[PDB]
Amino acid sequence: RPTFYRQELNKTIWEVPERYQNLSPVGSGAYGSVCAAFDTKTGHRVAVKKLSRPFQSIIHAKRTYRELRLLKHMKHENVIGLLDVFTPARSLEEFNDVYLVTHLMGADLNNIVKLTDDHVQFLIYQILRGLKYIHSADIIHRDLKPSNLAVNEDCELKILDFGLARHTDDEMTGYVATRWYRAPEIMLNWMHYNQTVDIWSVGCIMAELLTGRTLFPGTDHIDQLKLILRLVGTPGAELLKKISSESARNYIQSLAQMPKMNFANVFIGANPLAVDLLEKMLVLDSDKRITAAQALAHAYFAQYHDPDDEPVADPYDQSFESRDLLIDEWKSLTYDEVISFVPPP
Ligand SMILES: CN1C(=O)C[C@H](C(C)(C)C)N1O
Ligand SMILES: [Cl-]
Ligand SMILES: [Cl-]
Ligand SMILES: [Cl-]
Ligand SMILES: [Cl-]
Ligand SMILES: [Cl-]
Ligand SMILES: [Mg+2]
Repeated sequence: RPTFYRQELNKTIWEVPERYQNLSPVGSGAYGSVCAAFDTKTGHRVAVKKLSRPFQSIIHAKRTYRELRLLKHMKHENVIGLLDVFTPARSLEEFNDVYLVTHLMGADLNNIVKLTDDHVQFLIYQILRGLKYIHSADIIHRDLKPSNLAVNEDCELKILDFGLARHTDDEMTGYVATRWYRAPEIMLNWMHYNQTVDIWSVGCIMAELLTGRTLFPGTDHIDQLKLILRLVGTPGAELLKKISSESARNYIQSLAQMPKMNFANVFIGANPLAVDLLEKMLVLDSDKRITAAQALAHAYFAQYHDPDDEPVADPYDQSFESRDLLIDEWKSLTYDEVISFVPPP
């Protein structure tokens, strides 16, 4: 066990191993507080996150276990990895606090956008390489957007901030970036969704890198649907049958029919290969969208594609997701995963 020291950082007691020095507050959501620090053991600048109320309810206790399982599995150049996880507790009996350690990242894709064709190829290639890995483990990200994609000092892109099923009705309301990158089937609850929702989000991000403008900046759910159908066309009888929601189906049929627009006349002056890839990502019927593995082999990425250096994940057991347990059982499973952690090479 390392030695721990205590300090107060903005109304909060932080108890951390001596290796972590120069702690300074960076931010706080409602799921925890984050400090920047220097890790003297590795020489990395790191983000230390202290979870808030990790075991306060069955829903929260399971969310904590879900986030630690996910971060411990992800071992890929284009995905955030777990550098460390610790608790000052010496036993399960006194376990209350969980701290997660990851690489401090540089500029996100909002900061980058706010670019040549060569830069767009390079950045979308890395997102797709990381998504081929995530999807191979049957994980859906569910929240891809520019603020969840950042590059380090060497311009290596990493996917962060996986959807832990955490978004509130309020957070998705109105003129908000939290909704602009979502597939219509998840935005309006049309049907059981799958990993295809992440490729819709990649199409929206790629469009915004090419034009410097949000593709579907809707003022609310219905305004954003009208922007979407004006570009890709209203649904045919084949997709309407797959909308299992009867009243969602009824509303779509109230809209005047519109054809798919010419993407060369929308993305004026873009590489014709970029236009072709956008037409394959931005398809209303999710069964028909291009997959990450198929997109890596598209001619737009000829300069970067190497099928011997696009790895897949180890198998990932998510049987816990359908298990019903008490708060103290989720808390014991979480404690076991904290004490068994082995740091990267
Ligand atoms: C370090 N780095 C960035 O932050 C973006 C930049 C571009 C590929 C956009 C040029 N890359 O080199
Ligand atoms: Cl230490
Ligand atoms: Cl990492
Ligand atoms: Cl504790
Ligand atoms: Cl964003
Ligand atoms: Cl597993
Ligand atoms: Mg985020």
